[PDB]
Amino acid sequence: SAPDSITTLVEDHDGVSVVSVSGEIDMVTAPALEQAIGAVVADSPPALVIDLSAVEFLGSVGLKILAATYEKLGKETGFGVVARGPATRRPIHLTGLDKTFPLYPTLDDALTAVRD
Repeated sequence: SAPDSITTLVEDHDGVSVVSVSGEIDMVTAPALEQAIGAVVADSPPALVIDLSAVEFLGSVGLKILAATYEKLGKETGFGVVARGPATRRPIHLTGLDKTFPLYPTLDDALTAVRD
């Protein structure tokens, strides 16, 4: 991963939109991530998973983006976040966001839950 660099991949998995992010989420890269997620949310998917498995640094603005995303989804829209390791899981846990929406250790786990 390069400094101030982000990759966002958006892919349909059998009706579930998966937004997969790599690199670092902070004030510099946040507008790119926000625009990507915003366009997915605007398409009203039946479910949305944000996969942060490949994110090496998750800053505060990234948490704000997760919470704002959840707050604007359809009332019946499935949602989950995938996070592995302390760089991503610790900020989510410290701020209580995993009490607001489901946090999963793998994409497979998230996809199973959103389809049940």
